Amino acid sequence: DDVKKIATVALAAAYNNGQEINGFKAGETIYDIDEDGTITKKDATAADVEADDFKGLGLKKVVTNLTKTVNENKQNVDAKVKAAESEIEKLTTKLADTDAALADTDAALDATTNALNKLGENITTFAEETKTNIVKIDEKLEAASKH
Amino acid sequence: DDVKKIATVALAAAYNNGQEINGFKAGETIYDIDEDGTITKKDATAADVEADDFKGLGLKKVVTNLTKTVNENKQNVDAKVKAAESEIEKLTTKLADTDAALADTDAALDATTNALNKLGENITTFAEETKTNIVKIDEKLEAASKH
Amino acid sequence: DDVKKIATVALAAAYNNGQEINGFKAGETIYDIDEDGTITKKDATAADVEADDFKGLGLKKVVTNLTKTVNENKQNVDAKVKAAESEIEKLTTKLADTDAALADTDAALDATTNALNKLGENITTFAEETKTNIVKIDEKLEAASKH
Ligand SMILES: [Cl-]
Repeated sequence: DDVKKIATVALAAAYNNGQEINGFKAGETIYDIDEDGTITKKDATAADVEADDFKGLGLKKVVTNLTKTVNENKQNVDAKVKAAESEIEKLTTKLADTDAALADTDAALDATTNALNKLGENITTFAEETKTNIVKIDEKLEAASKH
Repeated sequence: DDVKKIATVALAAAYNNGQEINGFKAGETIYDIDEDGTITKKDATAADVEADDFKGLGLKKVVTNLTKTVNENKQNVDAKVKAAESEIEKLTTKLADTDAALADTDAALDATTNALNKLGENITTFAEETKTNIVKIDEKLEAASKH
Repeated sequence: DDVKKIATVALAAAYNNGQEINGFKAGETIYDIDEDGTITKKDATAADVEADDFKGLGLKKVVTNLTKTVNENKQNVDAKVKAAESEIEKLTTKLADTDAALADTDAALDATTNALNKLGENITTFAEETKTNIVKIDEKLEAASKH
């Protein structure tokens, strides 16, 4: 009957859809429905298994695994980014400590420069006063000589 | 008939596959096809729902949600990495500003050191010439005493 | 017969499930099973295709593509994080080089300051001994005048 054929094709089609959802292994029964509604009972080979989009795992297993991958890949990258930010936080503190130390060096350099200028000025006055005193003495001697 | 059985199994198999694709809820009709081709009409419990890979959501819903997760997880991490790179860019500018300021401190220190050394050489000369003059005066006095 | 109906619904149901797994295009035969078990043979429009969860791609194609997306998104972010860490490593070395240079500036400044201080103490001794010698000469002259 025609109803025998429709029922046979439907069962084999339902079977094959089930294997796409729940997977298949090497040796497991697989049906090939020919364009003329012909059912061919075949036992899947290592070829059919290895050369399948999901390699006989089925949509459920693949989606369960992909969900695991997505979740692990987020945990993995979040830890890497938290590690990078930790490194950035330490560099920031060390750069602020360097700038604070540089500001103090600059303060100490200004004090040494000003003490230098003040010393230079004080030596000049003493040199001028000393010159004036030695010149005066020389004059008192040059005058006391000629008599 | 045997065709009655094949058609019944095919419908129930097609039905279940549909529920794996489109999902099921607590109370919704579920068929269990026994290894002897026996169909058992039941009503999915809260147990069947809670203890299912996708918890009665179906492959379509789960894949639509997983696509949302993948896309949001990329937007979330791209913003975190753009934030980290923004910090790195600010640290680079500040570190280049510190190095430029350190180079100027070094230049300022060199000039203070040169000014100090020049002053040191100038005072030594002055000190020497002063010693010479005072020594000469003392001699003119030590000689003028001897009479 | 009732078995004719069950077989025709099963085939159409198995057919649609297959299209949900393997996809459908505009023009491709689609069956709509009415709640009264009525099969309606139609042709999928551009509307049915554009307004479908996966736009007629099917669960297999969508899951294969999503797997590609997940994998590329990890390669893309791992390279961005390796790039950020590369910058962090170069900032660390440059900050350690700045701190080493700042420590040497401090050492050089400490030495200029101590040389300034020693010089300052040496001129004070010289100035004091010079004042004394001049005061003595002035006394020998102030006394030798009084006769
Ligand atoms: Cl099916």
